[PDB]
Formats: sequence, structure tokens, C-alpha cells
Amino acid sequence: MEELTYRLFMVATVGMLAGTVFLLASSREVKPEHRRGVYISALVCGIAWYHYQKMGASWESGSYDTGLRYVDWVLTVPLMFVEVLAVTRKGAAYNEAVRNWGIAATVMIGAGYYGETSAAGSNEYWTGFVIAMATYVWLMRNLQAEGEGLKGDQAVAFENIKNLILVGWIIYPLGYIAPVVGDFDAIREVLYTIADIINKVGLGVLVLQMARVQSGE
Ligand SMILES: *C/C=C(C)/C=C/C=C(C)/C=C/C1=C(C)CCCC1(C)C
Ligand SMILES: CCCCCCCCCCCCCCCCCCCC
Ligand SMILES: CCCCCC
Ligand SMILES: CCCCCC
Ligand SMILES: [Kr]
Ligand SMILES: [Kr]
Ligand SMILES: [Kr]
Ligand SMILES: [Kr]
Ligand SMILES: [Kr]
Ligand SMILES: [Kr]
Ligand SMILES: [Kr]
Ligand SMILES: [Kr]
Ligand SMILES: [Kr]
Ligand SMILES: [Kr]
Ligand SMILES: [Kr]
Ligand SMILES: [Kr]
Ligand SMILES: [Kr]
Ligand SMILES: [Kr]
Ligand SMILES: [Kr]
Ligand SMILES: [Kr]
Ligand SMILES: [Kr]
Ligand SMILES: [Kr]
Ligand SMILES: [Kr]
Repeated sequence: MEELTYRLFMVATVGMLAGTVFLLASSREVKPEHRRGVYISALVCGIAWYHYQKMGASWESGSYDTGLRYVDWVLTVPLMFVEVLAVTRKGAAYNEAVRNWGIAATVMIGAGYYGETSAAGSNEYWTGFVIAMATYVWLMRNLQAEGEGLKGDQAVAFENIKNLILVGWIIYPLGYIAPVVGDFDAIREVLYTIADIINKVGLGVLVLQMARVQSGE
């Protein structure tokens, strides 16, 4: 389980670099005016690459620091919302959502950190879980209500972004509780790494598909 967890960090390290550079090279496939989302997805993949390098070395040391994962999440999740909100919003409406979602994300991730760095099953562990789950549900319900005014191909492209988030982000709370269901500490790390690859690489690809639709492809 330990050696599988290590190999998955290394697979995910190269996966995030490939995400980064695949998206940068793919930016020539779309009109300059729809490229900003692709550049941000590459920056999200790039921050993750940098932290996955650290997390792999941290795991291989025998003294894993979950701080490296949670710092990755506090930076990348708000960048991922900057992308999604830009499909449907501009001016004050964009700035207010980015502010409000950004606060919610930071509280979600901070609470998770507080609980994860407590003993599994302790009142601290559950307090963290419940406060993060509530915030998570607030974000997902906000996300579900975005894009009522989109038409045709742009509407379907955005629905694919939303469904990837609505389904892919469920893996994080499953990872968080893995260590109470069994003697499976390393399975938390496995589930988080798979989620990060699906969610960062998957979102990169769907943001690219959106940039192609908006370019009239
Ligand atoms: C690129 C990284 C992403 C999208 C990471 C997302 C992380 C979460 C959505 C975490 C959510 C959590 C809960 C809802 C409950 C337990 C605590 C967390 C932080 C694992
Ligand atoms: C044309 C614009 C392209 C932007 C994306 C380029 C890809 C990013 C390169 C890697 C980023 C790594 C950043 C390292 C610092 C992470 C934070 C450190 C604090 C723990
Ligand atoms: C419209 C911006 C809100 C400012 C917060 C008091
Ligand atoms: C309705 C979402 C809450 C689920 C708690 C495990
Ligand atoms: Kr692996
Ligand atoms: Kr992976
Ligand atoms: Kr990968
Ligand atoms: Kr990607
Ligand atoms: Kr490409
Ligand atoms: Kr964007
Ligand atoms: Kr991304
Ligand atoms: Kr987007
Ligand atoms: Kr945000
Ligand atoms: Kr809950
Ligand atoms: Kr609970
Ligand atoms: Kr969320
Ligand atoms: Kr969200
Ligand atoms: Kr899932
Ligand atoms: Kr799963
Ligand atoms: Kr498990
Ligand atoms: Kr992993
Ligand atoms: Kr994966
Ligand atoms: Kr998977």
C-alpha cells in the first residue's frame, strides 16, 4: 500500500506536468480571445506539479506532510473558480462571486486541514469534516445555479464543466473518511491523488473544449 501510494504520487507528478505543457501547446488551437482559461488551467496544473514533486519526496521520506496537499488546494481551487465564473459573469457580478466563492473554498480547505491534522475519529476530526461538508454543499449548489442564460453549444460545454466538478469533487470527502472505515491511512492519499488528476487534468481539457466551442469550432 505504501509503495503503491509512492508510485501514484510519481505518476501524478508527471501527469500534472503533462497537463501543464499539453494545455500550453493546445492554446494555439483556439482564438487568442478565448485563451485565458487555458493559461489558468496550465497554471493550476503547474502549481500542482510543483506540490506533487514535494508530496512524493515527503511520502518517500517516511514523514508525510499533508500540509503540502492543503496548501496546493488553497491556491488551485480559487484559480479553478476564477475560470468557471468567467464563463457566466463579468464586472461586479464576476468580482463578487470570485470573492464569495474564494472565502468559502478557503474555509472549506482550512476546516479540512484542522480536522485532518487531528486524530482520526476525534471530535476535532468530525468538526473539520462537518464544517467543510456544509461549505462544499454551499459551493456545489451555487455551481448548480450558474449558467441559466447560456445557449446551445456553450450551454452543453459549461454543463460538462459543472458535472465534472459535481461528480469529481465527491472523491475528496470519501478520501477524508477512508481512515475511519479501515486501517487504510494510505488510501486517503491514493483517493486524493486520483481526484487531483481527474479534476485538474479533466477541467483543463473541458476548459479547452469550451475555448474551442467559443472559437466557433
Ligand atoms: C485541485 C484540487 C482540488 C479541486 C481540491 C479539492 C478539495 C476539496 C473539494 C475538499 C473537500 C473536503 C470536504 C468536503 C470534507 C473533508 C475535508 C475536505 C477539505 C477534504
Ligand atoms: C502564458 C501563461 C502560462 C502560465 C502557466 C505556466 C505554467 C506554470 C509553471 C509552473 C508553476 C509552479 C509554481 C511554483 C510555486 C508554487 C507555490 C509555492 C508555495 C508552496
Ligand atoms: C459590492 C462590494 C461589497 C463590499 C463589502 C462590504
Ligand atoms: C447532503 C450532503 C451531506 C452528506 C454528509 C455525509
Ligand atoms: Kr502507480
Ligand atoms: Kr495517478
Ligand atoms: Kr497520470
Ligand atoms: Kr489537461
Ligand atoms: Kr497539443
Ligand atoms: Kr478565464
Ligand atoms: Kr485545470
Ligand atoms: Kr472556463
Ligand atoms: Kr474564487
Ligand atoms: Kr455531514
Ligand atoms: Kr457526520
Ligand atoms: Kr466545493
Ligand atoms: Kr463549486
Ligand atoms: Kr466519484
Ligand atoms: Kr471512488
Ligand atoms: Kr477504505
Ligand atoms: Kr498517492
Ligand atoms: Kr487517474
Ligand atoms: Kr480511478
